[PDB]
Amino acid sequence: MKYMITSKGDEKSDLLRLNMIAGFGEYDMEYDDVEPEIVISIGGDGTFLSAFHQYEERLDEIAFIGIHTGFYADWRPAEADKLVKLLAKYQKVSYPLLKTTVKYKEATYLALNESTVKSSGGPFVVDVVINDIHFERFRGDGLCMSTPSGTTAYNKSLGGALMHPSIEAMQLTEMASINNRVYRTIGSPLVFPKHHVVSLQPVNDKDFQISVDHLSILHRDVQEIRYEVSAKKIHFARFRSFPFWRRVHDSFIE
Amino acid sequence: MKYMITSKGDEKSDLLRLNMIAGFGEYDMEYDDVEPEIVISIGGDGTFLSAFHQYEERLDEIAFIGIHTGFYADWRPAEADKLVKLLAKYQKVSYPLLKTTVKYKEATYLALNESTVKSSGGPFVVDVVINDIHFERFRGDGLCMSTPSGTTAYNKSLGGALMHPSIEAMQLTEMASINNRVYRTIGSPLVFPKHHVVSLQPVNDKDFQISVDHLSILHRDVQEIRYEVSAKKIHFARFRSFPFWRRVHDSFIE
Amino acid sequence: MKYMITSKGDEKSDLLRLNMIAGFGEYDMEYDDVEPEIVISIGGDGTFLSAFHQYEERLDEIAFIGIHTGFYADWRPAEADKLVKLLAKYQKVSYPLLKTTVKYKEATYLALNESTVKSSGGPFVVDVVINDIHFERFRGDGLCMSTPSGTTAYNKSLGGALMHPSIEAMQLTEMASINNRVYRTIGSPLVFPKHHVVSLQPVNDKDFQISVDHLSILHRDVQEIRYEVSAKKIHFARFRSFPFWRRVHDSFIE
Amino acid sequence: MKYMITSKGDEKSDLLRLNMIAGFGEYDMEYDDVEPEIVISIGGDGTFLSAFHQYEERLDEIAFIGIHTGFYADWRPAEADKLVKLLAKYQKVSYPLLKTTVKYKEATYLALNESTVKSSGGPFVVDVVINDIHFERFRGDGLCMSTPSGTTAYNKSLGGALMHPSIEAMQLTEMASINNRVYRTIGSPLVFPKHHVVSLQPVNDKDFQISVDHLSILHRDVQEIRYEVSAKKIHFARFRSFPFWRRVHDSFIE
Ligand SMILES: Nc1ncnc2c1ncn2[C@@H]1O[C@H](COCC#Cc2nc3c(N)ncnc3n2[C@@H]2O[C@H](CNC(=O)c3ccccc3C(=O)O)[C@@H](O)[C@H]2O)[C@@H](O)[C@H]1O
Ligand SMILES: Nc1ncnc2c1ncn2[C@@H]1O[C@H](COCC#Cc2nc3c(N)ncnc3n2[C@@H]2O[C@H](CNC(=O)c3ccccc3C(=O)O)[C@@H](O)[C@H]2O)[C@@H](O)[C@H]1O
Ligand SMILES: Nc1ncnc2c1ncn2[C@@H]1O[C@H](COCC#Cc2nc3c(N)ncnc3n2[C@@H]2O[C@H](CNC(=O)c3ccccc3C(=O)O)[C@@H](O)[C@H]2O)[C@@H](O)[C@H]1O
Ligand SMILES: Nc1ncnc2c1ncn2[C@@H]1O[C@H](COCC#Cc2nc3c(N)ncnc3n2[C@@H]2O[C@H](CNC(=O)c3ccccc3C(=O)O)[C@@H](O)[C@H]2O)[C@@H](O)[C@H]1O
Repeated sequence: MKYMITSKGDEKSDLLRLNMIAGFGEYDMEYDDVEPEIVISIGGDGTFLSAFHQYEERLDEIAFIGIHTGFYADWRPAEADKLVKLLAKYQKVSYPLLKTTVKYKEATYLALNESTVKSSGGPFVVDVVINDIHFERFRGDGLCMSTPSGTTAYNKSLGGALMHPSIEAMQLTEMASINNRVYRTIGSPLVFPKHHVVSLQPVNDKDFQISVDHLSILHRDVQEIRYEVSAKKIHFARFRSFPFWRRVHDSFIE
Repeated sequence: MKYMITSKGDEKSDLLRLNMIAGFGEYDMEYDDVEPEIVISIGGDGTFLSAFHQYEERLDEIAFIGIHTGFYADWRPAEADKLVKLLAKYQKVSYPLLKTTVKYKEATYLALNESTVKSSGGPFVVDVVINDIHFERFRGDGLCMSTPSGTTAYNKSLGGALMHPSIEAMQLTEMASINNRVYRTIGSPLVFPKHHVVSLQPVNDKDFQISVDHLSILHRDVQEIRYEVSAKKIHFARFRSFPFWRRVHDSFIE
Repeated sequence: MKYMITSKGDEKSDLLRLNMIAGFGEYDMEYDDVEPEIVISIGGDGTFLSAFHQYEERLDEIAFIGIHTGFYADWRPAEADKLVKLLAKYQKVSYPLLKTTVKYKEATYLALNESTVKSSGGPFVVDVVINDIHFERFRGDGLCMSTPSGTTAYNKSLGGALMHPSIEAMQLTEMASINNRVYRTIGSPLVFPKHHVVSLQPVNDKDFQISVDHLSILHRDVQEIRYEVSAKKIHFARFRSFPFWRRVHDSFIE
Repeated sequence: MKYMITSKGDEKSDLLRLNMIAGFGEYDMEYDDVEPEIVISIGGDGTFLSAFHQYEERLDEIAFIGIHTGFYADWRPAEADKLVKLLAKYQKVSYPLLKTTVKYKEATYLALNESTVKSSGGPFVVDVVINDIHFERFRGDGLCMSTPSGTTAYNKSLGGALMHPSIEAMQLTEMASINNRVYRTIGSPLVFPKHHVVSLQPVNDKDFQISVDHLSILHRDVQEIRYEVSAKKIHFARFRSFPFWRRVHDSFIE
């Protein structure tokens, strides 16, 4: 098949990439970083994140594989040759994604971990509207909308719940909300199903720091930020069983 | 249709029940508390909880309606006559339920809010096993497994996330877990999809205080406590739009 | 000096106790468990807790030393002989204590870690009164009032802050408080200085499960539970520097 | 006495200021905003914060009074005339302050609420050193060191404990710390007594966003940030009893 390999950039990842390419040359495998059918990421979760966004316009035609030299990298470097033979002769598991829409022309972004909004300096104030219904006025440091696979990332440090990636949903968590006689927020994290639209609408300041996974851009003259579960999904190539809860156990428990 | 009405027991609920029965007598409505097709609960969430368990063996043939004199009671007392006329001439919305299985003969319970486990005196210690995989050893005050509609109840006070009832899932939260050099738990709440089985297995003490909604019984010589999303669902009769997030807003925000 | 040694009860602690007694026989040391001036605890924090309560009526005349075979046990077993020689030929550091007063005859208890109140079955409801001022009505699972040295124990798992033992204060934390349209608590932990009196007063149910360190007794017909920083302090014998924050680091960080 | 009045700037505060000045003209009161002995702040907590920093070099010779048109403003506007007569013919209560020292020439700042450190873009990473002892390596969004009176502000939203202002201490809370297999922080808030020095030392990035109450400046080429309880205190003029816990009750409970 058409494949490609991205590298973290250090010595260990660059050379593991060159050796896997050599082993692929002994099979009917064709290296192509323009229309690959397999995208292999060698490095960390940040490296895998970059590979996903590099090919986010052909997600429905690509299967991702991660090698940590990680959550999205569930393959050890010493198992590379077995991964070569396994890939040459698999099942695809799909994780949900988050669609972020920023209105001012409209701009849309796709997220594998989460998308967060913070102030451009000063207090962060937005009205939270759930399906055209005003739910709360948030005043604090920011908000974070996470995918299921992203719940073990930023969402976890903010007190969010960890949810299995088979659940097509998104989770919204708060960043240091003020709560007194005049300001009131739900405080608890919120989990939204598909087709539920969460709209963040500015009150006074219209400039916000908007992040999508590892990217963070200052957005000027913002009118609306819409969050919803994307119809697009990321596809993983799975050769062996590695349950999500076991991956959670190995990363945080023991 | 065959209907029945349960009452909180105070003067306001008992008399609202008698007046609704009188109005039902002016239509083709038959009072029957043995095989009712409509169960009307008048009181609070605890009153509705008792009505659900009173007819938990005929859930697939009953539509519940709540009147608060509440979360499950989404009808004001002054709207009773309109509810009578509306019911006489609706759509059914279904919420997921939690199945609790206690092994020692096996005992099974059905939950609308949550099921919790605490110690029978002393430290509460159980091994948490997710799909036959040992995830953690919990040592603390207890654990709480909540339905989606139950996430705004006990689950919320324990730091759990609020999730929409259209998501067929269950959420597990901790009660004062100890975490030091020797004891380690995930800390974050966990959200499980259907067909995922969470098994709590004792370590030394085998007596536990097990709750199912408002009931709490001491269980002796416990070998296993299994949690899973039930295949059974509770059915509500809906006459007007009242979104779950608006019900959340009115109960906690304003 | 007059000394005594208490043991955890296992083989390792019983024999380390007998060997230290033998080494003490080579100095001007007199074993006496009635009027000891040095109390050596060999085991864990629970063992040290029992030694403190065993001699809580002569605290101002006793210096405690802990050996973990721990927080209050800051001596390794292999350093026992050096501890014998050091003790034979020190500085005393003092930690604050918590006074608990239960009115119904009045009963008073002294705490090194904390004192907690829970319900005797059903919801736990008390009015919280701070210096004769009604601060809140607590409805939930319980409350915990911790000493400074106790903040790394139960208080920590409840979300309480860790505070240095040189601060003469007490910290109150919540256990799963309900907060909605009708019930409201502060949520945050509260730190009280000396001479501040925190009074918990029942509303309807008068039976409570009251704990003091490792002891837990059901108290019937309770009228008031008063918390205040005790004028009595526990005295430690210190031979080397071991800062509290380093003890915190070694127990939770690395 | 020599007095001065600062105003929020809106119509209600500007005119209440002019009327109080007129009433002061009927007594032996001299307006002086260079060497005032009484500083009256009319507005909100942010207005009072500006008055404190306006005269932070003569704190030991000034008594502050707050009027909310608040926590530091504990006087209603309708009680202004009584405040004029009361002031003409009081007791001083003192609150502790936080000293922040930034090394690169050395720069020192005084805080009434708190001082926070965040990254200049990217991850915030500092080593936390308590009394020349490495306690942890913090990686996350930031850290917050609060005074006692500041614990009800930013510290509260970050999960910090509320402590009485008579306790000469400072409290450190985390902002979204990452905790996994490689990163580990204490998580709990830390309360430090006087003479304890908390040093934050950079790891790689040396630019930080440092805040002191309402001011926030980007600091370049930072080598150390030292936190300690200041020897300086702010002095309030008190005419009637208004306990701190009652002020907490009125602001968050009812
Ligand atoms: N305050 C916060 N606390 C926790 N996480 C935060 C966060 N602020 C952003 N993030 C996160 O940063 C990610 C970008 O990096 C790649 C990744 C990944 C990543 N995905 C996951 C995942 N699905 N599940 C579990 N771990 C993950 N990781 C692990 O995240 C760590 C990487 N991050 C940081 O160390 C980091 C921490 C704090 C601040 C900045 C960074 C930073 O580097 O930017 C690595 O160990 C990865 O293996 C963003 O997507 C935010 O989720
Ligand atoms: N520590 C805890 N903190 C918060 N909740 C706790 C909890 N311990 C159990 N629960 C809960 O008690 C429920 C039994 O009661 C009927 C109900 C209901 C109920 N359902 C819901 C719901 N789906 N969503 C939102 N609110 C709900 N409510 C509201 O819950 C309040 C009732 N409870 C208590 O006041 C209460 C609080 C503390 C302790 C005991 C009780 C008690 O009464 O037993 C009422 O306002 C209801 O309207 C159990 O199912 C546990 O969920
Ligand atoms: N839900 C809770 N979560 C955390 N702690 C809780 C707690 N419920 C009570 N406690 C606590 O139990 C203590 C009685 O035990 C001796 C001690 C001690 C003890 N002091 C301290 C301390 N100053 N600083 C740091 N660690 C300490 N320890 C360490 O506490 C662990 C002992 N406890 C348990 O394992 C335990 C955990 C959960 C439930 C029950 C027990 C139990 O055994 O009763 C051991 O590792 C000790 O070294 C009570 O004083 C409550 O503070
Ligand atoms: N994420 C956070 N969550 C909570 N607080 C935060 C915070 N980030 C900074 N702060 C805080 O902002 C303060 C500057 O403002 C004057 C004051 C004061 C102030 N002192 C206190 C106090 N001792 N006790 C109780 N309330 C206080 N207040 C009340 O704080 C509210 C003012 N603040 C904001 O609304 C605000 C909220 C979020 C974000 C920005 C702002 C902002 O305006 O900058 C007003 O109601 C005041 O009455 C800084 O000192 C940070 O403590």
